[PDB]
Amino acid sequence: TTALVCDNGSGLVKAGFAGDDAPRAVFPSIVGRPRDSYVGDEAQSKRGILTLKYPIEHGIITNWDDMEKIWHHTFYNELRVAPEEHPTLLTEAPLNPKANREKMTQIMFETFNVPAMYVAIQAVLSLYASGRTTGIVLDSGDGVTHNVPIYEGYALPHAIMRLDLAGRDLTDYLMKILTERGYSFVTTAEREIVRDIKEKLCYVALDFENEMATAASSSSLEKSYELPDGQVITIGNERFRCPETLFQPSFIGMESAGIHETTYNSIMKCDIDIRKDLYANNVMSGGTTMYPGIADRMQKEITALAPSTMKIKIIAPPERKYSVWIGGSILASLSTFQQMWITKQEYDEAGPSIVHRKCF
Ligand SMILES: Nc1ncnc2c1ncn2[C@@H]1O[C@H](COP(=O)(O)OP(=O)(O)OP(=O)(O)O)[C@@H](O)[C@H]1O
Ligand SMILES: [Ca+2]
Repeated sequence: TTALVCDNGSGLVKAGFAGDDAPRAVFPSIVGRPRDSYVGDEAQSKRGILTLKYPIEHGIITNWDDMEKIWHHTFYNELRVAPEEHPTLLTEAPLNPKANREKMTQIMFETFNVPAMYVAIQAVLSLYASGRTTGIVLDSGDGVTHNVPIYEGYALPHAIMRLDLAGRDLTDYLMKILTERGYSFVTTAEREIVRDIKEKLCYVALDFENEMATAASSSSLEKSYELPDGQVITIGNERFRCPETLFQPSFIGMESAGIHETTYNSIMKCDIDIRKDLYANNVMSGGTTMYPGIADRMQKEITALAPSTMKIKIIAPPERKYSVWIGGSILASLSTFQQMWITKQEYDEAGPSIVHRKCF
């Protein structure tokens, strides 16, 4: 019997089979009901006649009925499996409450009748995907950014940092600044294009000011882009200005500190002991960390932030968009992991609190 790895995100569901090198299903974490309900991409196209909702906010599940619907659709329509024949690894946000996590367990067992499940912290899986059990994870997704410092495979809860700004915000901002340029991107259809420009053409500048200086001088940083109506459009300084929001959340009117600073502050909240280890083990995770240049930029910013003698390293795996899912695939496939599943039997005996004595 194969295991299913199912990574729930604010914006995207990543789901598939343990042992695969990537998720078979990737789709909007969206439920739509009329103004008898619809999931993912169907929900989006039919948004004119539905109330679209997000069951996961900032990585935390907040609407249980819609989450149930998401999972149903995942098992039955996306992966086309019988959930009662498959151990299921689910993933969770950092600092997910005990009540939440227990509720996930109950639903799997009572609603979906799985024979076994597990719940693993997403940052741990990412860090595990990179062959590490110690380090600090920057997980930037669609709806939230976390810094998660992990030591010997255990996340340090007092040092976790949250920044309420990620992918969907960068998309909205890119819409906004392209519209300043002279285009118009206001409509949902137009949001999807901006999303595609963003993932294709954006990048983090090594020195921000210096980049504006180059961009206000020549075409050397401009790129063309062809639209779905056939129109070609020039995009210039908007390429590095959009992802710069990650370092300067004040660009979208946010008081919060940037990702370099939140990373730094996270490490600062840890033992001197292990602070040295975290610095040489910054691992970047999630769709929003995909920008070219992101590695070097973070590299630089931590260097100027941290003691001058300190050795610092940033790890950006090519596949880090699904590296949480991948970590799950490796984990759920291991010889030794097989003893860690919470079986339906163990659940009937213990109840949902059993879920907490995990290692991941
Ligand atoms: N090449 C890319 N460059 C920049 N952003 C990207 C790229 N590919 C995907 N993204 C963005 O990453 C986000 C989705 O990533 P991910 O699945 O890691 O987040 P999530 O798990 O859905 O949300 P969260 O982690 O906040 O709950 C989307 O906003 C998407 O636009
Ligand atoms: Ca995520």
